[PDB]
Amino acid sequence: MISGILASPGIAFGKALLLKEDEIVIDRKKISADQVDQEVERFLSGRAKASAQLETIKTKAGETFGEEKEAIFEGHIMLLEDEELEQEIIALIKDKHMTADAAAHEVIEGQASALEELDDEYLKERAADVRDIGKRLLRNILGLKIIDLSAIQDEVILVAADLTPSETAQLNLKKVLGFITDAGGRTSHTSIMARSLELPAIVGTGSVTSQVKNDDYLILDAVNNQVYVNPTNEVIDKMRAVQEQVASEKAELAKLKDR
Repeated sequence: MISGILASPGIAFGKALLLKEDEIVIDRKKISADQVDQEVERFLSGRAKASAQLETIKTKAGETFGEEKEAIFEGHIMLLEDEELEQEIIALIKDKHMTADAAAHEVIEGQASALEELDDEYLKERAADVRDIGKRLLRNILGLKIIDLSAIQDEVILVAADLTPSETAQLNLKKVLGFITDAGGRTSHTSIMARSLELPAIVGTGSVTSQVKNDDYLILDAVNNQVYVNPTNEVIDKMRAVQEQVASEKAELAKLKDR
């Protein structure tokens, strides 16, 4: 009964790939002047990584969708390498004895919160794009593990509460079989992918992430706008024939030569 908004029609079979995230724990402990010097190297040299990460993703955005998307990630690096937000972070770590994780979170706490005080969905939706830049920066300071979605080797379905341009900029469109997310969809960056690529997808799933686990066997219908979870062979075998009869009845468009 999973009623979504249906992005594009089509039918695909594959295992559920649930993208879960480990909650990050920030340490609010005060360090000693003997560990402050290390925070700067962890942050200074750390930025060497975050700068290299987004940079590497920046080229994937231009080599995957094309140039016009590089300008968006190009400014996202300027904000991260901002010499101004740099002096403020440093000072805090040294003046408030804050950890690069805590101090870095403070600045990012006002950049996102301050944009929420604006009355414009454009600068606001930027708040979500800005927080995403801090999240990665945090996982880099703690060297936390990063989810490598651009390294899939088995064809499966993609399930997630929602995906940000970055994830979509590095996603692999050669091993993915479809995109399923519970995001309103009105103007969800996901839909724009499913629409320009005409591939089949759904976005208003709502709580499928609370009904499916990863590895779960699913079947996307994108015809009746419905997803089947753990279906009996009777329904699979029965659809496999009719279903493929559609792709073949579609290849009947290849037969659009009789006319």
